[PDB]
Amino acid sequence: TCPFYKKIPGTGFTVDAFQYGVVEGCTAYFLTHFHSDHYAGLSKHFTFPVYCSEITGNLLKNKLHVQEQYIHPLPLDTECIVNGVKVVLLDANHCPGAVMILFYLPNGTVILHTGDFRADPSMERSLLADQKVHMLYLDTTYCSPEYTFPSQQEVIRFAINTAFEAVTLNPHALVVCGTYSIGKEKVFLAIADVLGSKVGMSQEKYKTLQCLNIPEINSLITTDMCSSLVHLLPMMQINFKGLQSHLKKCGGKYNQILAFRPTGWTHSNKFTRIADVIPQTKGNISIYGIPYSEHSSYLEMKRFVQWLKPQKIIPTVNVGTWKSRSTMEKYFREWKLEAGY
Ligand code: NI
Repeated sequence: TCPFYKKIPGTGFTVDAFQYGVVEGCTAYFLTHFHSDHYAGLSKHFTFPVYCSEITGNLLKNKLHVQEQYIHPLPLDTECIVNGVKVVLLDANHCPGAVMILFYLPNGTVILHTGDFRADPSMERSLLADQKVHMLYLDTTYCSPEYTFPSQQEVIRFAINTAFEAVTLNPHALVVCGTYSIGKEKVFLAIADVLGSKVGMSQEKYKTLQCLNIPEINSLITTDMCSSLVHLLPMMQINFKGLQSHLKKCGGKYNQILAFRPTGWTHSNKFTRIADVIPQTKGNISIYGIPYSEHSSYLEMKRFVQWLKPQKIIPTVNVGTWKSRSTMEKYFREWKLEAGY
């Protein structure tokens, strides 16, 4: 049955609640982004109204074959009316098409659901600045002070310089990047751009990327692997065995692989700076784990909530254990006492 933290009080609305069958009293189903833990349950047989971004609507239509008449895409940063309630969709700084949703309840309560997000000071200048929020449904993925990670910009600088160096030293090296969902496209696109190559990938992945409105994408991606020296493979194939096999398939065009695994966090963060990151190497294969996150660090999360000053916080992640929930509630009290709301 549907958890309480997916239900918006005083409305007929749910958020990211497609795996519970017909939810009692739900008149409109919102989808924050196209990740499987959130969309699980949608298909061509869904016949309730789904409200989402344009990009998410493209992916529903083309990848899951949801019928167009049930997809209701909304423009960002625009006041819209849904079943009698004003809503706004804001950029979540997550994966392409990912949104936060502001709901303006008829009784005067204002609710922000972040979906999945990476908090940023840029958010302090959207339509959030203009009114008070009473309740915050918060992505608490990394809600503990051990979770520090560098900016996206520093991580991409490290990747570009590493790949450019390796291929300049050996023009017969192949670069491989792992993927399992949309998100983190900057990793493989920035590398291809510095090498003057397109990114080669499966037809299924190319189709997924064509749904995303990324400008000049026909310019950076391709299904012709033979013309490309940056290849995208499933994340599960980013290991020594999987990569030895791929290299066999390239028919002696290449004699070395440098591969990247963009992870969220890994405990090498508590000790090591990005500058200090080293690969695992075996033979002519090296694998770098890089801490490219599309969720808030602890400090970014803290800053956002201390700026927003909500009256109540409802966590949406790590809610399944009493020790996690207690930990989070303790941090929320600290933040409130330190900031004075
Ligand atoms: Ni997500």
